[PDB]
Amino acid sequence: KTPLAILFMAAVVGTLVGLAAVAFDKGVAWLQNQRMGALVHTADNYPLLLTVAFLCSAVLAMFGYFLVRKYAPEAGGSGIPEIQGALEDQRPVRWWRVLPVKFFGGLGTLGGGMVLGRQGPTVQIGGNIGRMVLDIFRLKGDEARHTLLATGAAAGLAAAFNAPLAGILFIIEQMRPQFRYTLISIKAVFIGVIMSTIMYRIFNHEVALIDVGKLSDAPLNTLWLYLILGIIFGIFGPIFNKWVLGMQDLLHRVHGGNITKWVLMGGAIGGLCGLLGFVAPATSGGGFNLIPIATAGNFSMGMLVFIFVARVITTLLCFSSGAPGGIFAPMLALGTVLGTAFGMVAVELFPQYHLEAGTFAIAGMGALLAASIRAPLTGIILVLEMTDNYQLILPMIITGLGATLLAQFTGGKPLYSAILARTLAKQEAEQLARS
Amino acid sequence: KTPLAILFMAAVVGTLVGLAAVAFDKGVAWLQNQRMGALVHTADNYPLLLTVAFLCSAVLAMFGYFLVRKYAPEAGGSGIPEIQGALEDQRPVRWWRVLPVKFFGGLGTLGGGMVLGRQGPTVQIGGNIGRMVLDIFRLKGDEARHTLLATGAAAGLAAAFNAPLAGILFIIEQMRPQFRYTLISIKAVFIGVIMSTIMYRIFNHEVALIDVGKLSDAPLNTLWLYLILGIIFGIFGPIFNKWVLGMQDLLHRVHGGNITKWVLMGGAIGGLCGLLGFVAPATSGGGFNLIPIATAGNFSMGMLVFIFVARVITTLLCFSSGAPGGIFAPMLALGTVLGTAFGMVAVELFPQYHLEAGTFAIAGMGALLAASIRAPLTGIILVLEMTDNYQLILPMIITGLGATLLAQFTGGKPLYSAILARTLAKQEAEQLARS
Ligand SMILES: [Cl-]
Ligand SMILES: [Cl-]
Ligand SMILES: [Cl-]
Ligand SMILES: [Cl-]
Ligand SMILES: [Cl-]
Ligand SMILES: [Cl-]
Repeated sequence: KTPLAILFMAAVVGTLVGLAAVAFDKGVAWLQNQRMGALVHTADNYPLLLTVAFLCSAVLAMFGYFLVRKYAPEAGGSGIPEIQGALEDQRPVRWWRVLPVKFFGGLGTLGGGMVLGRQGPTVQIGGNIGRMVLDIFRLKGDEARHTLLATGAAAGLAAAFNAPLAGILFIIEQMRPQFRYTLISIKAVFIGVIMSTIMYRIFNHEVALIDVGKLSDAPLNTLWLYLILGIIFGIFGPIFNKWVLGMQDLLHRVHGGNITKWVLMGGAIGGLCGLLGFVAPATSGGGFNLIPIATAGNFSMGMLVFIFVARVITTLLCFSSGAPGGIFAPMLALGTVLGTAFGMVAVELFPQYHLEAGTFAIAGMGALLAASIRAPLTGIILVLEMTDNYQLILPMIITGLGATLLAQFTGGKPLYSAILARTLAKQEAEQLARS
Repeated sequence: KTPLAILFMAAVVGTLVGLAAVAFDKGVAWLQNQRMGALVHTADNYPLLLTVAFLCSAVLAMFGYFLVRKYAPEAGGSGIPEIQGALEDQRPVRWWRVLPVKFFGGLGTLGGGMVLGRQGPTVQIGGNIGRMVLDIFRLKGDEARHTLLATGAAAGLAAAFNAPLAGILFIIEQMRPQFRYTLISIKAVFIGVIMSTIMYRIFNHEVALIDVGKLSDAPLNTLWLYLILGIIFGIFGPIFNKWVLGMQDLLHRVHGGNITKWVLMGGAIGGLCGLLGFVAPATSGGGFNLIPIATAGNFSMGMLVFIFVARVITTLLCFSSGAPGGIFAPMLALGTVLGTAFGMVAVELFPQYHLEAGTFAIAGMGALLAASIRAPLTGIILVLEMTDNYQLILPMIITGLGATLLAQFTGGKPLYSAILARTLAKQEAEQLARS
């Protein structure tokens, strides 16, 4: 009866999520190209070019910050904490607000060149799309409601980075405590992921989404260095997480919850990233365009330290303000830069081992996700499906374990669970409306 | 306190399992080469060559069947149903019997050229190794006992086919209902898999374990054919499973549980496979040497039908008798042959689509595991780590879903769960010893 209705709806959800993820992607790419086109007007007067670049990114940012604070407060930030909450029945899915705001707000913020990524946006959009078709078709039952939320979210992740294996792992690993695993619920996840992936492939050439060439394999006597890399990320992960929650509390003292001040602060952050797009490209943007540049070895050791410091600052400023945008693609840039640096050192320390810094760059992306988000297998596979370097499978599991151990040992928690816990706590507290 | 003891013991288990898996592998390869060497004596008198080939495989088979029926009845068959049972507290782990019998019995049966594979042997050996070091070190606690069983089993699977990603998926997907997922229990699985994989790599060149070259990718307008392939395997999977349980009941009427008759029947089965090694190579052996031959397109359509029929017969005869040996590698051969046949038809039916039979061969391996064993993600990844054809990720998820749907719809169950259910049922029944 209703089990076959669920499996057919999953296919509908997967197709619609897929087209939304491609629209979001193509929309953000067009806006960035439109900005570079409107600045050809001031081709050889650099002062005025930087000034209108600033105001152009400030307006789009202010547009996004406005939509979130006015129509959908829960569309601020990543999206994953909110979906995670909804899979527990702890949070609503207001798709009539979150789909228009997250889409058109995320176009303004990522489109302006802010230090934000697509994962959280499209995963939340996918989940709301999943709830939308449930509410449109009037499917009744607690299983259907929960199941289509899950297939919508997985489909969002798979369509965003062309990563179907990762979209399934996002539900069976990262959302293990929330997800009610049944025979029908897991087939629906597969169907939604299959359909959303086909929609990506119709519009994009199937390739390495992060073209980093084909690196060398990792020899046996080399493998221990990936455990040391993992340990380093293990201690750094929980510190970074303390900084993104701290920076939410600190940036709140600026505006005090007031819409006008909040939007103006977003315009400054948005404007600044739009400026830094031009004067120092590697310090700004989501992170994708600089990962292959860094992994190839084009930066000096001193330059990698500068990008790392600058990026941690612009990453925290963008994400913690509560702009609609994810921290996934920023974190990949941070792990690439720190991993390449680690790689450079090891190359000079051990001339015997026949090493290459780029293998440690790719391990670094997996390591930072493992240490902060604490869903290792999902991050490791995500990075492999985007780089297509499947011979680094063992190195990355070793780095992921390193990161996972020391992150638990040094008192870290999963970033997304921590943010949801603060949202739930703050909501309980504001039942002082109840005296 | 005890959490750090568990993570250090996992490393010990992973190393020991790794060396046992390599020893088993190298032992089985040496015996097969020793048999081909002792038959050079009768190089140009073919009648006597086949006769001693028969008696040579019959003795080794009789040796294996003897060890199982005399010292460790639960070492007969795969191993996975028994481990699965132990993870539920429903079955004992008699490592003082199962390690010597499974190892030296599995050397005689797989070494004689019987239609049996290494997965079940090494997974059960790994689990017993995990319980052995728990009992040696006298670790107390229900968590430790359960956890090291799990890391031992995963490590066995990862070391047997050089498949670390698959060894983790074997516990988080295939053993989901049994496995008590905690922060410490999952890190221990990782550690055991890391260490066992290193032990494989020390003794074997890291390559494609099934060298099948680099096939073409799957174009978009082609993807629907993999769903039809999946559907076909979906209906065939539960039928095959009915035949392996049926063939256990039928082959039991031969000996009636009597040790003498049982061993003699094993010698006939063992002898026959040793003969068929020489007169018709593709009808016998575990399956690994004929998968690349079939995938390359060297067999005519008529020959693929003959191998399929012959193999289903020799696969059921070998496995269902209760010889120590797995059905995993046999099933891969069956899915390769049926998939190549399907591939050939589609190539001629659609000259427009620019297809290759070999893509459907690899999809077929995933499809038969999905339809019988019913752990799709684990099988699909296993096949990718052995063939190294990571561009067929989406085709295989589509075939796995096809297979998983129709196998549930047509009333199939997971092979391993079905065998364990019959073992538990038969044990309850023989408490008629209680009047
Ligand atoms: Cl957030
Ligand atoms: Cl993101
Ligand atoms: Cl995110
Ligand atoms: Cl069995
Ligand atoms: Cl096997
Ligand atoms: Cl098996």
